[PDB]
Amino acid sequence: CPRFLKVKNWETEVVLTDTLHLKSTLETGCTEYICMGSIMHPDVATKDQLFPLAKEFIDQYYSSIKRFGSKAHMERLEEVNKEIDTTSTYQLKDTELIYGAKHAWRNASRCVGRIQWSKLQVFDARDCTTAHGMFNYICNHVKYATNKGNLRSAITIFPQRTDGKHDFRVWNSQLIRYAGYKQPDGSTLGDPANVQFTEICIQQGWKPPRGRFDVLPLLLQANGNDPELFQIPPELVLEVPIRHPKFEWFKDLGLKWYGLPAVSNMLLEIGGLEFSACPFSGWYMGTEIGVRDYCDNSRYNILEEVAKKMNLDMRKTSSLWKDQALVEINIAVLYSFQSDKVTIVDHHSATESFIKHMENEYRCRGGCPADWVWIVPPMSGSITPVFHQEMLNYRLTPSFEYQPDPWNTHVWK
Amino acid sequence: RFLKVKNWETEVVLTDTLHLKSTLETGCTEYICMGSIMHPSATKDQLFPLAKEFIDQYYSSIKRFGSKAHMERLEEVNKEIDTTSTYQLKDTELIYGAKHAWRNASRCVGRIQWSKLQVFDARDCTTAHGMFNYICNHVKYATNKGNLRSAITIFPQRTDGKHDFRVWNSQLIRYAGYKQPDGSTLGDPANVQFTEICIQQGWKPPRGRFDVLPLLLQANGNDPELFQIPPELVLEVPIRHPKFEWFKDLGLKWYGLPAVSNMLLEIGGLEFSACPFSGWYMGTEIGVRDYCDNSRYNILEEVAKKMNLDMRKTSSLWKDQALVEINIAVLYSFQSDKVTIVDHHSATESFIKHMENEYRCRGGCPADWVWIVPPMSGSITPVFHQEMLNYRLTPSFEYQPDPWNTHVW
Ligand code: HEM
Ligand code: HEM
Ligand SMILES: CNCc1cc(C#N)cc(OCc2ccc3c(C)cc(N)nc3c2)c1
Ligand SMILES: CNCc1cc(C#N)cc(OCc2ccc3c(C)cc(N)nc3c2)c1
Ligand SMILES: CNCc1cc(C#N)cc(OCc2ccc3c(C)cc(N)nc3c2)c1
Ligand SMILES: C[C@H](O)[C@H](O)[C@H]1CNc2nc(N)[nH]c(=O)c2N1
Ligand SMILES: C[C@H](O)[C@H](O)[C@H]1CNc2nc(N)[nH]c(=O)c2N1
Ligand SMILES: [Zn+2]
Repeated sequence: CPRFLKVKNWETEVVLTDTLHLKSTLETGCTEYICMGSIMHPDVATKDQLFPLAKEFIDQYYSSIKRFGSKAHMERLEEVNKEIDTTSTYQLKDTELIYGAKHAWRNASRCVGRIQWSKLQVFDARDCTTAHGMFNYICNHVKYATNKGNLRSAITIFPQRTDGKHDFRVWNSQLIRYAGYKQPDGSTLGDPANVQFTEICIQQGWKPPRGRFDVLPLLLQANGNDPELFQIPPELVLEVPIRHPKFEWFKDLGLKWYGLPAVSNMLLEIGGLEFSACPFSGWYMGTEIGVRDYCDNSRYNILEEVAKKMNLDMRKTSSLWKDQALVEINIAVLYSFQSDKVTIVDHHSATESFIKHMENEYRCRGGCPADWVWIVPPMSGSITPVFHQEMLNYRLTPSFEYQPDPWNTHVWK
Repeated sequence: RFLKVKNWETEVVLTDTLHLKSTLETGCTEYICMGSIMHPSATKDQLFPLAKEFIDQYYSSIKRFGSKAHMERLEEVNKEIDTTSTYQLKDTELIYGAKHAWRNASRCVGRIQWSKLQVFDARDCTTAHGMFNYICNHVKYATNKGNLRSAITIFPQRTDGKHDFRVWNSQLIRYAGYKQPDGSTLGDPANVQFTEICIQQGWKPPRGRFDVLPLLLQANGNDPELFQIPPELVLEVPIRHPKFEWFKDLGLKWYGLPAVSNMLLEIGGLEFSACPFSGWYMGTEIGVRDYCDNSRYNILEEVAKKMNLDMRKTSSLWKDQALVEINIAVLYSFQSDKVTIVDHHSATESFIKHMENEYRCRGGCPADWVWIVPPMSGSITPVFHQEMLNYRLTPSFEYQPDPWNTHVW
């Protein structure tokens, strides 16, 4: 593995040199003979597995605070060791928890928003014991992060995994999302992405309003127990109705979206410890709602209706009526959020910020893992600076990881 | 092992076995993915095994693997390598090899067409004049009055490296670009360096916005010579818009025939350093990349002004709006002039169909997502949600260094 790897930006001719990749921990899935960079994803750690994972992390932490090789570093290593020796696990100090969380985000190769990585409110919920307790923590998270539209990024971290049979999980994939319902005629009402989860909620007791934008209940599992239902107080759920600055008819589609993107099904991995419930949130890039959430065929799929109202020729694809429609929808989204003073970033701004962030990281850190397939926005790719930017992808730790859906593993009590 | 790729829109799962035949490197490792790097990473001793592998698959493709003819061919090639340090492809092999180079081009969304490829054998060429004759014939055949037909012209293979045939142009047809004293760029900024080389070599530039470059042709390692393609062979399309009558006043145009002339074709260990190949355009190639790149024509501003868009904030999406109109214009103009062109929706759709065909009849299809996904409206095309496996099969087209960094005059 070569000490230096060069990436080039093909628009600016800027060449950057990556050394950070030498700290790569896990595999990517790619080999010498195959690249899997477009694959979406390519009981517990034993004592002997745990030791070097923890030491690697503790060393990295003390190196970060410029106390590497210090008495404090050496003592902490010893304390972590004895703890793993007598309990087969260990507890992170608060400082270490906060550092690990920030760094999992800093290391998230698919995240274009990482320039903000060091500004992350970390909520320590490691004392939580019940789903009601989880509910309380999540509400406080939602309220803090929402901040009346002036969104602040944040993460709440619940107790780490122990034996694997006492996991804490948020069964929701996001804290806030809209229900989808399959109708007997095969049609779908609400968000088609959410049909299975909605179905689980209904089975667990949830009475669905059966509308187009029903906010789902939280489905919360504590200490390996059966998950429990809770309704988020509506006044904590900031929403933005979607209208257009030129098209007066746009509001008549009755679209709206929630302001707070809060992903809740991922696993936070720090120094070998596994945090199976660690909901984190930031603010939206417009395209996430306007291209994917609205215009994906497997989603709300409104390109057609907008095109109709725009009186476009929808007979030939080469009229580009879809492309035209896609733009206007994204314009509506950005305008609607800005009008209501709810934080949102357009894809041009986000991508330019990312390029600057990447350059800075190459300078202060020796690199910045980035997944081009995910970094480039789902519309207008080549007119954003990341399109022409060569990137290196690799997995650093701490990191956020996928985990199986809990209904597939849970032992019902 | 066997690998699965999933389409997340249709849930279709395909199984790849073809990658097990891959012999070349991708540039990645278990620890580092280089999928977005543009270019990552003979002798008798190495030559025969490469030749064998190819001859083997050729005879395999015609259901005659291990035939007397197969064995005879292997023996013939061996002796030919012994007594001359190289070997020559049969016409059949040449045609098979070229089609398969296209077939294996992971970055090409147009590969549904791979077996319709007119192969011009130019291996008897000895001079720049010969090359020019061949290239004019290629262009006239491929253009076909607007009904474009894919073609490749293959010049003699490399011998010792000192006698290479090279087409110095990156494409057969391109517009020049000129560095203006006031710092800017007239014409096409992609071609500033090449243009200067042509000027330095005797070319008299008209200094317009759309000057067709001369061919700069190198034969048998000698210095390159200049030729002007007869204009009646160069099909062009004036760009206008079906709604915006002002669009034609921008005075934009483009050439009908995309013909890449700077890559290397490799077959059975042999290297063809001059092998211009051509197809027809996907609209975005012109309308997004050629016109709207910052390091290219960069006319987004101009079009956005004429649309009376607010260009003060990026969040107005004025660039995106202008981008779609430019691409509508490109498609409309070509279609109106009955010049073959494909939109990115139609193209990506066809590619999905092609992948299904390849998985069925070949056990897979190497594909580079980073390149297959179009440079606009990504996720509203079916390829965006389609998992792809990228791997390198041979025969293949490869990058090679620009000749003005290797040549001694
Ligand atoms: C502050 C504003 C933020 C913006 C604008 C932003 C933007 C994005 C976008 C556009 C994506 C791709 C989303 C998709 O296509 O599904 C993404 C992915 C991701 N983000 Fe960020 N994000 C932000 C905050 C955060 C925070 C606070 C964290 C963690 C602490 C985070 C971690 C991640 C991770 C782990 C992924 C990849 C998930 C996967 O592999 O599926 N982001 N982000
Ligand atoms: C017939 C219609 C064709 C269409 C619509 C088409 C389309 C495309 C497009 C859009 C690209 C991406 C290029 C870029 O954005 O820079 C590409 C790449 C490529 N095409 Fe095709 N193509 C066609 C025919 C052909 C033919 C006839 C050949 C060769 C015999 C070919 C070989 C290649 C190769 C080797 C690349 C990638 C070059 C690289 O690795 O940089 N294509 N094609
Ligand atoms: C003795 N210190 C001065 C020194 C001299 C020379 C010389 N001449 C080369 C040096 O490289 C150090 C180094 C360290 C790590 C490396 C890794 C992980 C990978 C890799 N491919 N190369 C590496 C090279 C250092
Ligand atoms: C379902 N699509 C694949 C997918 C799967 C999983 C999993 N498991 C998680 C995914 O998270 C993307 C993400 C995560 C956090 C984000 C934050 C904080 C802000 C923001 N604007 N966008 C974000 C996007 C996406
Ligand atoms: C400059 N950008 C990277 C780049 C480098 C090189 C090299 N060396 C060649 C490139 O050609 C891509 C290509 C090749 C053939 C094509 C054909 C036949 C048809 C078509 N519609 N599009 C095509 C696009 C692009
Ligand atoms: C950095 C990146 O790999 C580079 O800009 C690539 C990305 N995808 C592309 N895709 C196509 N079709 N053509 C290109 O030139 C590029 N450029
Ligand atoms: C098949 C492909 O990897 C998949 O659809 C990816 C492509 N790139 C993406 N990029 C982002 N930001 N989000 C996504 O969901 C996807 N989906
Ligand atoms: Zn890879």
